[PDB]
Amino acid sequence: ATTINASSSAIKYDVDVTPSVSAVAANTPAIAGNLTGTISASYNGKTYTANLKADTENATITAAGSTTAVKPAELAAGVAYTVTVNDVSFNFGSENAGKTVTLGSANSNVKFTGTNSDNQTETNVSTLKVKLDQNGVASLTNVSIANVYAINT
Repeated sequence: ATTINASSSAIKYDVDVTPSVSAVAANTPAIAGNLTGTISASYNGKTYTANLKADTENATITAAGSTTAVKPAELAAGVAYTVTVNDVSFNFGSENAGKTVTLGSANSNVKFTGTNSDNQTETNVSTLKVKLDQNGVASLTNVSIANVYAINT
């Protein structure tokens, strides 16, 4: 360690997490809104697709003011939504067992909730230092992405 750092986070992270979400607004003569997407991570020049606990009700959309889940069916154009994906994990493989890594995103709107390498819960943080398990898996309580807009088509 030879590098001056007055911030809590290491240089500013070695795993770039990239959620790609597509929100489609409902129509007012009715077209049901939809929301779909995946989560990708870069690590040691490789891309990895995130694994989820469930294929159903594995994420929650919220408008501001309210913790109340918004039906994908009744998304509105022009409203800032936050998407909170639960029980996210990455399988970085057995060759990466036991490595300590920092998760971050080049997207400011992305936050993480999970257990860090010092075994503390952190909520809605821009970076999380985790220890990969004996199989090279990183587990997260959730990943949030803010300022998702449903597009009118």
